[PDB]
Amino acid sequence: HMATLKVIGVGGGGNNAVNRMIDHGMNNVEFIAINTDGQALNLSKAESKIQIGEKLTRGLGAGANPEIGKKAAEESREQIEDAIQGADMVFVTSGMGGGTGTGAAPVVAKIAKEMGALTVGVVTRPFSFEGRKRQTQAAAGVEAMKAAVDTLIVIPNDRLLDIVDKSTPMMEAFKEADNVLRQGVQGISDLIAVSGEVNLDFADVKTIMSNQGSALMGIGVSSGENRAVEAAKKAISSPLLETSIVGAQGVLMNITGGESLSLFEAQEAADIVQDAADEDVNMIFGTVINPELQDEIVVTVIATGF
Ligand SMILES: C[C@@H](Oc1ccc(F)c(C(N)=O)c1F)c1nc(-c2ccc(C(F)(F)F)cc2)c(Br)o1
Ligand SMILES: Nc1nc2c(ncn2[C@@H]2O[C@H](COP(=O)(O)OP(=O)(O)O)[C@@H](O)[C@H]2O)c(=O)[nH]1
Ligand SMILES: [Ca+2]
Repeated sequence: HMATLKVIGVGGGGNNAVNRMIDHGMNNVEFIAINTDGQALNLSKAESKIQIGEKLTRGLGAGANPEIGKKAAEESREQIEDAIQGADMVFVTSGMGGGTGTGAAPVVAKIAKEMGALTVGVVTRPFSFEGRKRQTQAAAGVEAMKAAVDTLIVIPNDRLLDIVDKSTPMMEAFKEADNVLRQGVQGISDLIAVSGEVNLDFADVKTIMSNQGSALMGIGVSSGENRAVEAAKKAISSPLLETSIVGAQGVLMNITGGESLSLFEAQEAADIVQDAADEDVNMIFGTVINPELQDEIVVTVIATGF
């Protein structure tokens, strides 16, 4: 078994995220670009492009109307089905609060779910500076997404205002939000490709992520003294995500280190994650020894079930 991964951008923000992943290059991942706006879609370098709702919008965007996004996706349901064929895991990325993403992303997610793919949404909420209407439309989108996916990761754009200085370019801030999806997809790619000393596979991912709701995901990297505790604390901190680890009922956790990775430090790291989660957490723990590493360790966590 080698899980087929597809990453689907829906609407402007979603396609912005996909374009940055295409720019980096991600081997053994299929990228799909979905939009109402034909002009925007023509500029995408995704190898699979679906212009949705041409009869409805005449090739324009949805004008921030989620009903138009929804009806566009429904018009083009068969083309979406065709593009998703063969997927074992689908990431649907979209900015909530507009028209295309808000309306179409839940339709796309439900199609993926009903084809049997493990369906993960990674979505943003609008900045408060965009106003109450955008925020209310986005909230309805988030709820529709939660109903349609297996697991949802939500990034409030306001959290970007906590990690910038007064001069940080807008595009640099956007790259930070993008990195959540990109590093997530990279983690799954590594999990499916590499054989761990304590091995985790795609069935473990499904146990933790299938038919859940909101999730915390994070990665922590440290070296030197107290590296295990530091990396584990960083992994569970995830300042861009609205979901916290507190009370998590399911956890998939991996530790990657060099030959020096000690049993004592593995316990330290796992205890940090455990102490935060629910008393009866279903925790699946993995370990990889990468001999090319020296003093670095990397802790990766996804936490579900709240
Ligand atoms: C770092 C990677 O895990 C591994 C990589 C490489 C491996 F060899 C092994 C292993 N122990 O077999 C392993 F668990 C990983 N990826 C993830 C992960 C990544 C992304 C998500 C998602 F889908 F975005 F939410 C969920 C989980 C986790 Br927890 O751990
Ligand atoms: N973080 C981030 N948020 C974005 C980006 N583009 C758009 N957004 C957010 O996504 C929301 C919807 O915009 P957009 O996706 O362009 O609308 P749609 O094409 O109608 O789905 C906006 O209100 C913003 O909050 C982006 O590149 N990065
Ligand atoms: Ca593995």
